[PDB]
Amino acid sequence: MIKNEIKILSDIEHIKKRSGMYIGSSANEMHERFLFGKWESVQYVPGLVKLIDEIIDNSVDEGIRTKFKFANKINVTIKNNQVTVEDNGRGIPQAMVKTPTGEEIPGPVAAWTIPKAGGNFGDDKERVTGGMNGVGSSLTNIFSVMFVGETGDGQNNIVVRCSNGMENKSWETIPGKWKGTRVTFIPDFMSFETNELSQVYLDITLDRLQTLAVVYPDIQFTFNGKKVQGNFKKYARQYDEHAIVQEQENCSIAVGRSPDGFRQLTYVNNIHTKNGGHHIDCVMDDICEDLIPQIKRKFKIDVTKARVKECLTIVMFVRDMKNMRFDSQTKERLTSPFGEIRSHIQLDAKKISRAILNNEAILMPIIEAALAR
Amino acid sequence: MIKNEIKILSDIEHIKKRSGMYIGSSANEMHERFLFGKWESVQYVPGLVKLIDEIIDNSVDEGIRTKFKFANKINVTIKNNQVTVEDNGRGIPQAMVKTPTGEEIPGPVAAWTIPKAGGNFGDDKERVTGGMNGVGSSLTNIFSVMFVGETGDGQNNIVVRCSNGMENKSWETIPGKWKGTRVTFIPDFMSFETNELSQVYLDITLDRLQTLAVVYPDIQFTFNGKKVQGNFKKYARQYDEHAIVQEQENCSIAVGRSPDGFRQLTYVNNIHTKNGGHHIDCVMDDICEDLIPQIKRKFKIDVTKARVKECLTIVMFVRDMKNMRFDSQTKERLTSPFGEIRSHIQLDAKKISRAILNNEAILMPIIEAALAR
Ligand SMILES: Nc1ncnc2c1ncn2[C@@H]1O[C@H](COP(=O)(O)OP(=O)(O)NP(=O)(O)O)[C@@H](O)[C@H]1O
Ligand SMILES: Nc1ncnc2c1ncn2[C@@H]1O[C@H](COP(=O)(O)OP(=O)(O)NP(=O)(O)O)[C@@H](O)[C@H]1O
Ligand SMILES: [Mg+2]
Repeated sequence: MIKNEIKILSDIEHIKKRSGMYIGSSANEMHERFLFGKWESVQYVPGLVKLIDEIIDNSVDEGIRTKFKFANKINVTIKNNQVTVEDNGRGIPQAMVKTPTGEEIPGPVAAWTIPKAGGNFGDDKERVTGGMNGVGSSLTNIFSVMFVGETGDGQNNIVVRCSNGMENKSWETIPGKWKGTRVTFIPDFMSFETNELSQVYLDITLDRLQTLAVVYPDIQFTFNGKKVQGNFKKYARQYDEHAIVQEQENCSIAVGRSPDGFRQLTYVNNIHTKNGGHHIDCVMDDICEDLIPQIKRKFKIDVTKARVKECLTIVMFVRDMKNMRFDSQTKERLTSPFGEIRSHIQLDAKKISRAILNNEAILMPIIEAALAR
Repeated sequence: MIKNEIKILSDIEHIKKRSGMYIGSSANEMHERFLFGKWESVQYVPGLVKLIDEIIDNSVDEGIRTKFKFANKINVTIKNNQVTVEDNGRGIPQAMVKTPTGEEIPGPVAAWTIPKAGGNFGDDKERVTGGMNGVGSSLTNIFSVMFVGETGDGQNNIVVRCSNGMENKSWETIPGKWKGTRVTFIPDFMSFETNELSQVYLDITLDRLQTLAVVYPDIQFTFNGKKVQGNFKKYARQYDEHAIVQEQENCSIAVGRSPDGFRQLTYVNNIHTKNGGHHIDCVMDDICEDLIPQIKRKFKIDVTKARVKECLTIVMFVRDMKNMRFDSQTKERLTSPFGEIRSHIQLDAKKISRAILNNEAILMPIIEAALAR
């Protein structure tokens, strides 16, 4: 008989025992991510990419919450299964904060050593950064053999050092004049199903850095000491040379061709909702409510919404969004209410619909495939 | 400027603030789901469905942990925005449990009021239960205006009463002789994007109860006092009359026809991974690696794996699967390693490939579509 004994778990212990809920999958798997604009087959562990992207997203959040004035040179380096992110933001405040137990724990150490502790817990309606869960940076270390974070406020330098899988930790304060953040850690391969950060992880990281540079032209991302140039037109042409691009103040969409199924790549603020959500669905619905009547008047053939939808590879970017509620800790599916997404996103469906109706490189393959079948 | 102040939250407060990662979505969205064998478009909040499925999963988990000797009558009732799940299982042990803070609290109250507490935290390679996180019933009690958990081990009735949305809790013990469990909660709609437990949610719960009675024939689930009859043959024929059925000791498969894209409904133990996972991908690979040479030799045509796959509707049921993990708390993607699932599942793909080849009612549409293009 199975021993049903009700146990009690601590936060660190629960996270280590139940990492699947907090970093997504933890075993190497196959996917079809858009690597550098190519729908190629990729094999990787979502946990490691998620942990790296946690710190990268923290740097991007520091950039965006300061209106890109501070934290605009995010030097991300990944060499020999070691991650090392640098940014020139305001950094962790040195102001004292109080734990529920009453113990006095400073800012950086509380942020980088305990979960459910972050600066994104304020008013949600005005939250613009990509962080909401207050867990995670916590996570690398929490999933790391060594994790040293060096913050500087221009007057003090705070070094938070953790080792033995976050079990050992210590924070120290030194006089200094640095202003920024330098988070460098080494992953723990005992948890994940891997032993080394191969070239594929660096390629995925470079792809997200390129996408973030395209999304945010102000921030100058750097990878392994090499600058990253952010231009949307080249990024969209990397998908298909005949892509149709429409930019707005908060929406930035591009339409390509999907010959072997359905494809997409969407970003909300600085979060890669790679499992879609409601924004892509709402945008595509609005586009189709204009295509279907127009294609009816033009080619006089009845086509369903899904038939047209399955032949487009939409790459779409959203900026300055608020209330980005997700459904997974990995934040892979934007589940914000459709009304809020429609209110914030001001994309003109008629413009893109007319643009792709006027082009023979996209509509004609759809028409030919429908007529042949 | 964005006011950046580090805040620290406990388990309950963080769950209330960040419910997205713990009950999936919280805004009523539209999917295309299998309701009563029909690929019907449905509109609902996944949060409430996950909330009910948590208690139902705990009941089924107790049942299987007793090897169906106990908790074999899971009477589930949903009336007037209220859920009442009763079973005749062993019940929660009265044994005292010591929290990390040192406080002494009973087992039922520890399970039903504070999260990260469960009896499923055994050796992760020996979990035969559909629960792994120790947060489920505590989660459903957090989002409940009222919640009464009445348990009995045959010697004493333990009643845990929670009210005003997790803020009020009170446990009591009375001499008694009842042996079983009864979880009755009324969900709180102030957080969810809904107002009442309308008929769609009852339909979804009844469909899941039918599915559970099909995969688990010993448990006599009764919905609103109405017995649910479980027969896999009729359940499969509900989808498609010409469906091909193959039953094994731990795996049950039913293959049909899909005219409007790809559809699937798969179950591992008692969890509806409605976004697929790694087991169904293994099934597809094993089926295609034998079907493709056969169709190539028969009809002298070349068809890709995706083209054949997308024209099928497969219903798959898996039981007694050990060491299963999920990328989300909602458990909608089984992220166990491919090798472990392949070792556990003893599917014979050659048999189903031969059966589908010998049928001219499902393969012929695929071949006709291939010849059309
Ligand atoms: N480069 C940086 N500059 C300034 N502050 C930083 C930087 N990196 C991290 N932080 C702070 O460190 C904390 C990190 O918490 P973290 O574990 O990443 O959860 P989070 O910030 O809420 N994001 P997420 O978990 O993705 O929702 C945040 O409160 C940030 O304020
Ligand atoms: N109705 C019940 N019958 C039998 N055992 C129960 C019941 N409710 C709770 N338990 C036990 O008490 C714990 C608390 O329930 P719950 O909060 O759902 O934890 P859990 O089962 O680990 N949840 P999850 O991992 O999300 O499926 C469970 O792990 C069981 O050990
Ligand atoms: Mg983030």
